[PDB]
Amino acid sequence: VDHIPLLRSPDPGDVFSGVPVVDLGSPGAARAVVDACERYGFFKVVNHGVATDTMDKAESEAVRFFSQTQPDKDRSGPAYPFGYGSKRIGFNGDMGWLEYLLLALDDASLADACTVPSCAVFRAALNEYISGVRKVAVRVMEAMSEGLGIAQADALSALVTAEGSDQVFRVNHYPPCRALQGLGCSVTGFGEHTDPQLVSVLRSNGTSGLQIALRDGQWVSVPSDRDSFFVNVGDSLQVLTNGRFKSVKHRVVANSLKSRVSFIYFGGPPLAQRIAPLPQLLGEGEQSLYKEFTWDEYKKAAYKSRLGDNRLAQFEKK
Amino acid sequence: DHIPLLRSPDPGDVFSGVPVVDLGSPGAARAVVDACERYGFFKVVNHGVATDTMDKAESEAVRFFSQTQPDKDRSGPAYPFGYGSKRIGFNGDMGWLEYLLLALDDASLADACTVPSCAVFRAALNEYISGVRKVAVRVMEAMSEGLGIAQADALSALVTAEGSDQVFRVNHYPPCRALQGLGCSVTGFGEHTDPQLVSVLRSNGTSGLQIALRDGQWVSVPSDRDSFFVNVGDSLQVLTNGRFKSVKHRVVANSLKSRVSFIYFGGPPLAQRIAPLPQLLGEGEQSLYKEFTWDEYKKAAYKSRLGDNRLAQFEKK
Amino acid sequence: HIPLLRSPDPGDVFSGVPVVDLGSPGAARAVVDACERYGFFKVVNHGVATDTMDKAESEAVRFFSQTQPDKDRSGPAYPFGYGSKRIGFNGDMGWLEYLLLALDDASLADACTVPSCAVFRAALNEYISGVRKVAVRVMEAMSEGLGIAQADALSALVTAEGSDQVFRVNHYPPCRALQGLGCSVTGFGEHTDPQLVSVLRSNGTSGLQIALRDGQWVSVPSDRDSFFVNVGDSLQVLTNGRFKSVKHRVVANSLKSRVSFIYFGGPPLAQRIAPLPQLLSLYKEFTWDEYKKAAYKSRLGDNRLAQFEK
Amino acid sequence: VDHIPLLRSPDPGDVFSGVPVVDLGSPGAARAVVDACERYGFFKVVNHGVATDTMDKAESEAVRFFSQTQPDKDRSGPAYPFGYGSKRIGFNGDMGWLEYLLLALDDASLADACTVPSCAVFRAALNEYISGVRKVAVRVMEAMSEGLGIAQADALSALVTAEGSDQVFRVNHYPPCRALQGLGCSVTGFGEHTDPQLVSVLRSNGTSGLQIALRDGQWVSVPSDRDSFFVNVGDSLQVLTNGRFKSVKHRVVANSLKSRVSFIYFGGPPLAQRIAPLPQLLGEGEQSLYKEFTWDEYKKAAYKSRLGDNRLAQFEK
Ligand SMILES: C=C1C[C@]23C[C@H]1CC[C@H]2[C@@]12CC[C@H](O)[C@@](C)(C(=O)O1)[C@H]2[C@@H]3C(=O)O
Ligand SMILES: C=C1C[C@]23C[C@H]1CC[C@H]2[C@@]12CC[C@H](O)[C@@](C)(C(=O)O1)[C@H]2[C@@H]3C(=O)O
Ligand SMILES: C=C1C[C@]23C[C@H]1CC[C@H]2[C@@]12CC[C@H](O)[C@@](C)(C(=O)O1)[C@H]2[C@@H]3C(=O)O
Ligand SMILES: C=C1C[C@]23C[C@H]1CC[C@H]2[C@@]12CC[C@H](O)[C@@](C)(C(=O)O1)[C@H]2[C@@H]3C(=O)O
Ligand SMILES: C=C1C[C@]23C[C@H]1CC[C@H]2[C@@]12CC[C@H](O)[C@@](C)(C(=O)O1)[C@H]2[C@@H]3C(=O)O
Ligand SMILES: C=C1C[C@]23C[C@H]1CC[C@H]2[C@@]12CC[C@H](O)[C@@](C)(C(=O)O1)[C@H]2[C@@H]3C(=O)O
Ligand SMILES: O=C(O)CCC(=O)C(=O)O
Ligand SMILES: O=C(O)CCC(=O)C(=O)O
Ligand SMILES: O=C(O)CCC(=O)C(=O)O
Ligand SMILES: O=C(O)CCC(=O)C(=O)O
Repeated sequence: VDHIPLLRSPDPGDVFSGVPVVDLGSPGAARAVVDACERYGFFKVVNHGVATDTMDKAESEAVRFFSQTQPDKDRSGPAYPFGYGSKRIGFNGDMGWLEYLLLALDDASLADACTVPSCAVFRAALNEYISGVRKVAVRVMEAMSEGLGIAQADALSALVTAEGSDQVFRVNHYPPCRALQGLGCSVTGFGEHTDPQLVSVLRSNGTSGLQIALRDGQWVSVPSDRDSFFVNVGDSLQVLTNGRFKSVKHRVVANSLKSRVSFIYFGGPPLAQRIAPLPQLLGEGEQSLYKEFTWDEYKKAAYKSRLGDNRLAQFEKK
Repeated sequence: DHIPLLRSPDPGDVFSGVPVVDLGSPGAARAVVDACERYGFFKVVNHGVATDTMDKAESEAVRFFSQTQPDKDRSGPAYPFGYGSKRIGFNGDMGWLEYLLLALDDASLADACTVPSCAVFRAALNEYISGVRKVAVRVMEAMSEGLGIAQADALSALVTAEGSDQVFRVNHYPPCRALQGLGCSVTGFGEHTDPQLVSVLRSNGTSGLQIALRDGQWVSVPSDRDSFFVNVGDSLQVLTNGRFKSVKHRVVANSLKSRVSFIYFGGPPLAQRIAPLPQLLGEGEQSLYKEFTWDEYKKAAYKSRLGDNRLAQFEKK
Repeated sequence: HIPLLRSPDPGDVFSGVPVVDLGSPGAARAVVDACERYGFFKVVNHGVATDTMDKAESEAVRFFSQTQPDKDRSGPAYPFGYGSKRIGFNGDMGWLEYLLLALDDASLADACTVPSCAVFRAALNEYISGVRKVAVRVMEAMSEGLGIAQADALSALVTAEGSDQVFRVNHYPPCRALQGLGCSVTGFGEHTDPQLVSVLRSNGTSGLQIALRDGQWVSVPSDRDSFFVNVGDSLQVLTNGRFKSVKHRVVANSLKSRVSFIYFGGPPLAQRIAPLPQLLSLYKEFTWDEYKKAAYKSRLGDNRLAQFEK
Repeated sequence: VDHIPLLRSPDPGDVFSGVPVVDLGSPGAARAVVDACERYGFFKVVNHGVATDTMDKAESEAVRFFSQTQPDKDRSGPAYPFGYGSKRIGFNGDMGWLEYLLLALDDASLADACTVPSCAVFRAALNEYISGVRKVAVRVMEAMSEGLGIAQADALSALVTAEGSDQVFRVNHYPPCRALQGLGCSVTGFGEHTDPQLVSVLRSNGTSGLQIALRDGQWVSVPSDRDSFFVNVGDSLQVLTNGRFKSVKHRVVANSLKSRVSFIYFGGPPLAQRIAPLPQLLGEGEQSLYKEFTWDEYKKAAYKSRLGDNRLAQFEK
């Protein structure tokens, strides 16, 4: 369904030093979160308390899995409802220079229904990491509701701690494209998009590749940092804040010399959840910018769409 | 990769013992229980769905499938809903078919299921759907009656509950001109049992449907565009601790005429625990099955190949 | 895709292929009768030793036994070499793999570097020498049977220097998908051969079929000890339509492996091709180079002889 | 291979400014030709006596043919032994971003057996151009011999004017690649190779694309010049000069914005011709670097190879 798109190779003039940095354990974190979410939809989290040991072991097990042979990996595929995938992203023809694991959580662990990966050592290293990253996600969302003045402390966080939360966990591997070294153009690792749910929390190895789109349309590279997290505002959080936090549009450009390995936690609510601006955030007679929908509805619409589509616009008011 | 071939079926394979259930008769409950215990399959006559409703749904489907392939492909692919061609599920199964896979709310097309977009086709489907869903409820009440369950809705409540996972599928098996008169036929839909509770099929007059009898022989079901054919699915085999056996069935494409099929699949809500109804568990009787939710069964189903024995991994030692 | 075919039913085995005993009087009359009535005949008592056929076969069996990666090194098949499934240039396909090889006189051309194995090349070359002698004797028998005093009137076209002779080794492996289904896969789709004659030998496996004049398709029983000879289009023209070229095809055997050797006797490229003077034209003037290049612009099943008819 | 390789988009620093230029109507031509053939294997030819008019009409008629629809073009397909081709180059998987005509020549014009193209106007325009460029090839080969100090003035030119010489004529079309505008990388129009014959003579429209490898391996861009010819030493001329003239390795980098149309005459000898150093160029005792072979052998070994292969190596001692 067409090939992987090419992109102009990123400059070093494209690097972005202004990514906001949030010390979760700290005073003024709640305000730094709000500010970053308002102007970028994206920020780095440090001193998050997830051990570098568990991050390193999750990565090592992932690298081991992806180093298997293509037929051995294909036994865990395809990626839907869960499992291993190669190049194809979603259902509608998108492709990237990547391979990945798309996995399902129950609360703070892999779901037992999600039988990939089968190797107990990989599964156990993933589960320790997932526990850690899920607590960071909850803390980020409490810092959100706090910096937004929400008395209810779990106003956001409770949507992913609820029973039957739709929480997704994805391991991406962008191998090197050696065919393109020095040629001025680079292959898309993961085409541009916004994430559909509340928040995503990413951790990578040290290889570059992640880019975000600024408000003025410009694409900038985010320097990688294997010991910190990067947090995305997703479309659903754009709606719960009535447009105050805009979803960050982001993509991955594959490196032509080093493998890039990423772990991403996606916080989504239960399927039945009605997604609308939090009553607490609407002023007197303020109108929602959005039609009413449920998460199940948004998610299904999402899977009928292309990666780069503006999925929110179909649910915006006219 | 490629669509399997099969021995063309000849009149020697026709099966005359398909149980008949007269849905308006008070003997339906006993016929249904008997058929579910012997074949997992039965025809349903005198069902109250008008032939004009069936005709107009079929006519609108045929028109959709007559569209060019680029035009159909715009309603594709088939997941989470929509149009599909040849590929069945996610794991390489293929058949000489195209189809629509549609989602329901209660007894109509779900608003979120945007396919088909054409309001005439949608209206005809919604009329047919309303009728067949009523047939399925009646069938399931007859089953519970014939099983001796006090609660009349012991089964039917599972597809009428809020958040029911009910699927509606339109299958088109077109002619295969190339195989005309060659002694072999292309697979229309590979062999499988259905995962949920009950399936209710109606087709146009074309042959193709086959079922496997308990001894494994494949026999052809005579088509009847005016009746329904009901399948026991894996989840109902579990609710009856093995009493009702899921029917294995397939479609062999006809090399001469289109076969157009409508199928309603009755599933429960995703969170339903699937286990032997406690009413059907004698004294000390042990369930043959591990406990599981419909969500779990369905997720494991989509990880499997069409012909896999999906129940096997949920059976006890 | 590879076209499927109705499986051949024993009903259509043809027992009446003419038999030409090459060491018997009246070989000449039998040869000519079969070239007129069928375009096709069996050749027995031909002098090629059983031993030289079996060694050609087993070395070819050995070659096809290699891995697909190793066989692909000798491919694809043009201007010579190994091919798989694709026949010609215009999308024809069959369930087969093969070697198409070029001959210098009665041997594999040194320029034809496939196959590389010396053992295999030896067996082929000894086989090729035998069958080419059989081809010459067969063409000499046709001139005798036509009342032509020059007994090399046909033979000379393939003994000339620069004669264009091709040799192919076909392998039709089993098709397990189809066993006992009543439909068989095409091993090699219907065609007439463009040259003067072709001389075929196979192992015992069924699969060769010819079209009778009608033309119903009938199965020819295999016979590993004998050759089967086709009239090709060029020989139809050299006889102004008296021998019509046989239309033939191969239907792969779903259980069995069929291995074939075919020599194709063509003239030199410069050869002007017309009814032999001794036998007098329905055909336009053309050279073998012309017919060959036009043949390669066509599909297997095309009537290549029409665009050269009046 | 199945992908068309990409290459760095050529910058202005890659522009070769010193392509050798040969005034064909000049007495110094012969010295300039030998120097260029030894040092670059490539030179430009000006003041060549082919009318701008002749070139324009062949070009417009080729543009007309290529603007035909794909189904209509494909009926002159495929390209072997003669005809139309798209993307695929030769037999062994090479691909470029182009379509083309591969045509056979007889004497000074299109061979009648090469039925493509059908349109007598195209054919007529092509034959006028072909007559012009073949005479340029003959004059070039005459200047080569004069400059080697060979007495017999047709010692090279006679191999292509001879009866049954294997001359080939190719019309290449490199359409734009809009998908890559501004991305810094370009798509391969025609992969690197040397030509197997004696000489090749090329003329294009004004769109860039042609690049050659210098002796030190650097790839440089050749400025396009729609009114001049560019001449390549081929592998066979390397053998007839005993290694003195080295065949130029070259390629085309498709322009992403504009269409590039090319004609190329390939001067080869008759198939039976023994290819070896010209007697005159071996001083007593001097050893030929090459096994003995015939054009037919070299040409067939060439078609068994891949485009970038060093075809000359297997025929070295
Ligand atoms: C075409 C796609 C691919 C989607 C769904 C749809 C649009 C949005 C994409 C993502 C983007 C974010 C998450 O990785 C994901 C798992 C998610 O939730 O949305 C993606 C999902 C997928 O890759 O399968
Ligand atoms: C068992 C399931 C669950 C499916 C459908 C079927 C197989 C594929 C699954 C997904 C996976 C991707 C999307 O979330 C989804 C909405 C989709 O489109 O496909 C899923 C859908 C569901 O969870 O309801
Ligand atoms: C390989 C497949 C194809 C499945 C899923 C999985 C196993 C069972 C199949 C069916 C069988 C019955 C229904 O048609 C269906 C919609 C259903 O519910 O189960 C099918 C579903 C699909 O086509 O998407
Ligand atoms: C479509 C094809 C395939 C041709 C060329 C063209 C038409 C005639 C075919 C044969 C038919 C007979 C010989 O096998 C053959 C080697 C031959 O000489 O002619 C074939 C050749 C080829 O396979 O390369
Ligand atoms: C080096 C050669 C020799 C070719 C062209 C090119 C590659 C393919 C060869 C053939 C092979 C098949 C036909 O005989 C032919 C006439 C044809 O069409 O292709 C051949 C042609 C030739 O011998 O003149
Ligand atoms: C891979 C290829 C493509 C070849 C044959 C083989 C090796 C050399 C190539 C050229 C290169 C020069 C001419 O364009 C050509 C027509 C020629 O004479 O040789 C090419 C030929 C072809 O395209 O058919
Ligand atoms: O893998 C990465 O580094 C980011 C990819 C991404 O944004 C996603 O998978 O939604
Ligand atoms: O389409 C038909 O006729 C029956 C196919 C079937 O049984 C199914 O899709 O589950
Ligand atoms: O004997 C065989 O199987 C091949 C006969 C044939 O049809 C051919 O390839 O020309
Ligand atoms: O087509 C061009 O412009 C040059 C390509 C070339 O040299 C060739 O096709 O051999």
